[PDB]
Amino acid sequence: GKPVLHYFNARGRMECIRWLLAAAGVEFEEKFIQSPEDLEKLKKDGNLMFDQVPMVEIDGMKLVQTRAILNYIATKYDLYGKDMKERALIDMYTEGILDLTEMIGQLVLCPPDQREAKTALAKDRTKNRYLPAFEKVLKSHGQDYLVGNRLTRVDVHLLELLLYVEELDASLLTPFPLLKAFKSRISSLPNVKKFLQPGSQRKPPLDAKQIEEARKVFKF
Amino acid sequence: GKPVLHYFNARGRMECIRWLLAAAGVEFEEKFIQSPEDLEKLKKDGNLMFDQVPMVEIDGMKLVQTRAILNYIATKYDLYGKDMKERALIDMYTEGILDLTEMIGQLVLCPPDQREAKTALAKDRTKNRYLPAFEKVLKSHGQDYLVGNRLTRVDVHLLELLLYVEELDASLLTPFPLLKAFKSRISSLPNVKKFLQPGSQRKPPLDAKQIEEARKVFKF
Ligand SMILES: N[C@@H](CCC(=O)N[C@@H](CS[C@H]1c2c(cc3ccc4cccc5ccc2c3c45)C(=O)C(=O)[C@@H]1O)C(=O)NCC(=O)O)C(=O)O
Ligand SMILES: N[C@@H](CCC(=O)N[C@@H](CS[C@H]1c2c(cc3ccc4cccc5ccc2c3c45)C(=O)C(=O)[C@@H]1O)C(=O)NCC(=O)O)C(=O)O
Repeated sequence: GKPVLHYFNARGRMECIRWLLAAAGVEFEEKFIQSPEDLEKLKKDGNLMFDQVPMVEIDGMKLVQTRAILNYIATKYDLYGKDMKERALIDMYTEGILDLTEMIGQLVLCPPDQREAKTALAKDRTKNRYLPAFEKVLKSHGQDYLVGNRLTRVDVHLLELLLYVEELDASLLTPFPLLKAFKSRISSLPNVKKFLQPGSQRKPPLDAKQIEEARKVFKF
Repeated sequence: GKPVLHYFNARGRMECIRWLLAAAGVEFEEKFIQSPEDLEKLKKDGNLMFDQVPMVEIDGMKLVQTRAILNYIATKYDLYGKDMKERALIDMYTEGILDLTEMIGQLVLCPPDQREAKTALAKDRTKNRYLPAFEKVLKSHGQDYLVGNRLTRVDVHLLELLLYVEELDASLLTPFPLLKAFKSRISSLPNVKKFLQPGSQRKPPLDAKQIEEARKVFKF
């Protein structure tokens, strides 16, 4: 009974879910939306509560909304900490990471005349707001993981973000030693290493031609 | 030990938290950000993990990120369902609600040559996507509450959204009978009725002048 992930063949909002399942060591299948018809069929068949994907078929549910899916999976595979206090830290950290991830992913979609400004802003937020915040969390307790001295969903989310930060501008990570060491450690975990290796279901960034052609194949 | 809510004197992202606390019957205090200096002092004194509000002081923590705060309060006051399956539904419904709430609140902040288009879109999403989805949930089980036949955080989030929908265009709710009956019932709950009464900490929509004022008073 493998979860089925319904999304376009791209990172988008589904990648964080792919990462979480991979880290949990859970095998999943994907049903790619390749044409407006595919998407229309999902809607008509009553499979999308709000007519949007990501949508994940898991445990008899056709679950939509990225956060709801992530929350369910983290709880199911014990990657959501042990109590509500720990969950408050995990949630607070996760939301910050999701905010930056969105800001960065949004760049390739910015009108040409606005993209240089949006990019400088994203880089500024990365080095002056977000990375310092997490470097600080690690420094605060000197432990290997962000929360509870054990692996949780947020360690996975942070690793993922660091990869995107490295893609944006690798020099952004230079001033953060604790984060650099964290990146190396999480990357070495068996399930993670497996997802980072070539041939996995991990998705690449989309280039200009691809983004442009997909915006036209659908309605973006 | 009343929780302390730090935000501007307006709805913003803090209103959903005010509503959740009020529905739980939990008294809270508010410390309004009235000047850039107020905000700067919060940041400098180490109160905001990502230099942003909402921020809520509760149980020895200074919690930021709207969803992290809501999740903690829901769990603390037993408004988060009874298990992970129920939480998946609560989470999926809540995310759809936050999505529409954002879309609607964002309108007063859209340029004079967009509000027009943005507003038609929002109204369309409301009547053709979101209201139908929830009308359908209620129809599916004929129960008084959205999930588990008992009050949860999402019944509160839905009531709040319905109020905003009614402010946008009262005719939007007309084609949805189950939602109209739901709105009346929830509004009759003692804690809810109390917050709906004049003089409560419930905040009003901000007008054009007020928006422009703050827009210049701060970096908005
Ligand atoms: N709050 C929800 C949000 C879910 C959501 O937004 N889903 C969208 C995905 S399209 C998503 C989107 C946009 C532009 C593009 C542009 C190029 C592109 C190339 C390859 C893959 C995608 C994938 C998504 C996507 C886009 C691409 C832009 O329009 C937006 O940013 C959209 O959010 C969708 O299903 N749209 C169908 C429709 O409404 O009928 C969640 O967290 O799950
Ligand atoms: N993901 C986080 C997001 C939290 C967040 O965004 N906080 C902002 C609130 S300002 C918020 C915002 C904007 C415009 C306006 C414009 C008019 C206005 C009038 C009266 C009250 C507010 C309150 C908020 C606000 C704005 C107003 C627009 O810029 C944006 O929409 C902003 O998100 C903040 O603290 N900014 C300080 C700064 O970065 O240093 C969460 O969910 O908690």
